[PDB]
Amino acid sequence: STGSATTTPIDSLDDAYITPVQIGTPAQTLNLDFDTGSSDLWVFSSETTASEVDGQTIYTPSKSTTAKLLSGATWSISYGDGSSSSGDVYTDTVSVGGLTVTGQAVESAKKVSSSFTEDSTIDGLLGLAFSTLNTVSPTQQKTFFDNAKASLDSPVFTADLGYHAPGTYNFGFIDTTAYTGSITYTAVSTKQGFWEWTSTGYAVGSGTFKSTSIDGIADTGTTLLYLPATVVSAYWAQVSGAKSSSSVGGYVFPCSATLPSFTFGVGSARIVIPGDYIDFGPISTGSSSCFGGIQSSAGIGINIFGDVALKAAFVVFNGATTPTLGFASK
Repeated sequence: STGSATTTPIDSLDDAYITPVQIGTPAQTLNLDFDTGSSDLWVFSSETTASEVDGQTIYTPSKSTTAKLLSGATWSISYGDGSSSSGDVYTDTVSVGGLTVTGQAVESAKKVSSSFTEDSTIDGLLGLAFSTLNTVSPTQQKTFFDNAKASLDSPVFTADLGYHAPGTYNFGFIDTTAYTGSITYTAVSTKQGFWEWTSTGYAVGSGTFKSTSIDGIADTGTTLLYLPATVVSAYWAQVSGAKSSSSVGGYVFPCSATLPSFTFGVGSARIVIPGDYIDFGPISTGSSSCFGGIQSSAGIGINIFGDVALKAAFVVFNGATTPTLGFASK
């Protein structure tokens, strides 16, 4: 089997992407944030504290003839941005772009933090990291990909995120028309439960490539590119007027600037992030100070290849017995 679904930016900055997901019988379609940095599929629901729902589409398990309470199971998660959610668990039928999993754990939110409430466009998350990170207790549950894997034509999914435009998540096949040149594959460590890999270096604009190992995670659920302070300083030093602002919470730059590209290494290959991808617009409405899309990972404890990086590539998440990651230009 295979699946193919379009993923759409939630706003004009590409702050996140949503992908329609069919849950239950008859189908209830929710727009979920596919997140290769976590491993819970959770949804706004009829069980969510009413004051914490503001415009989201909810899953109502009592209206699904295939929903079954997973007795005793609870979940609770906190994300790297400080947001959180928790609740109980159902199993139900879940389909993504034509690919169907029966018995998928669907984590129903009873509580969500303000960040989720305030984002009307995201109805929940669909985790695509390794199932070892799944928070369901006392019986850990598998991700959608893990459940689908054996049935897939090939045990892979691909992320093809658009810049200011829709893109695609494919399951079970590699669309050879979706990228240019060849795909370069690189080793993955699953020890922390992430799609963790080592970039071979970077360049700033037309500058020379610096060969240096950068350990990081491929994370579709993180907006920006978080890299070591040395790397990030080298980038923003090429932008007149750019500075790190403690009050704003990162590097800002004059909105009048033209940003240089940023290149990262995948083995001997190179992925180029155009400068425009690194512009996240005014820090506040009407400001001439703009927020940068490359930020320091210092104090996160891990480097994160988020959407800013991944949207410059066609990315293969290879879930074979020994997982790997592939990157192609597009």
